[PDB]
Amino acid sequence: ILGGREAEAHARPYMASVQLNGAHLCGGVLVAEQWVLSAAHCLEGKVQVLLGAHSLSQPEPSKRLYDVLRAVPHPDSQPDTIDHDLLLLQLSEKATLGPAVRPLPWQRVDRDVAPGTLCDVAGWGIVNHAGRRPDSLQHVLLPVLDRATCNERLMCAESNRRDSCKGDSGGPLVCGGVLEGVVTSGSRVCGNRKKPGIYTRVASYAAWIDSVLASA
Ligand SMILES: NC(=O)n1cc(NC(=O)N2C[C@@H](N)C[C@H]2C(=O)Nc2cccc(OC(F)(F)F)c2)c2ccccc21
Repeated sequence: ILGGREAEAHARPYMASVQLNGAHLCGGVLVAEQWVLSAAHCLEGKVQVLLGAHSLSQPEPSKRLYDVLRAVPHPDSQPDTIDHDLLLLQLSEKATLGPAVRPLPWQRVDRDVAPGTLCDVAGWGIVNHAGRRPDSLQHVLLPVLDRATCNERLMCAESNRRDSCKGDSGGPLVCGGVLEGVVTSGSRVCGNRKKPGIYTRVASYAAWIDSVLASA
């Protein structure tokens, strides 16, 4: 997260760090007791998911690390596109739930967010162009763009200096308390106004998300 601030500790209890070789790789959103929604290029080795965290390195009682029983890339995802860029990760067991660890509801109605609406994106992504990695969860509020400016399964938000960036991929874009977007995982210039943030619209994939939650 560029131009954001440190989030309040555990105030976003759905936030997951998707980790490889014990290091934060991507963001995730807890969408059910046993499932974390991230993006597809995060999977691309041994995948783990950290729930209940604010600090990636410090002790916190609500911190739990989980292995992954199954990883489910969207089937139309390809390694060179940002199309269909979602990944469902099934935790080794049900998340121990509580005030720090709790699923966020997700948009099932396929209707765009109103342009100009400020939405919240959070991550342990880089916080400047030198690649500084934050120990603690960051976030920022961002204005959703009209589709004509962004130029149907994608949405854009303002990238004027405030932005999602590397290591925020797979994280949440949340509007009026509901998950609307997942940070795409493709390389892009960050914090340039003429090059908006891109996010996958979960409402577009409502049938696939239910199907995967339903084969459990
Ligand atoms: N949505 C975005 O703007 N973006 C989404 C991107 N994709 C990723 O971040 N990916 C895809 C895959 N390799 C996985 C991920 C990744 O690179 N994670 C990563 C790599 C090194 C360190 C790291 O931790 C920290 F962020 F630096 F804290 C995270 C990305 C990369 C560069 C610039 C922008 C980017």
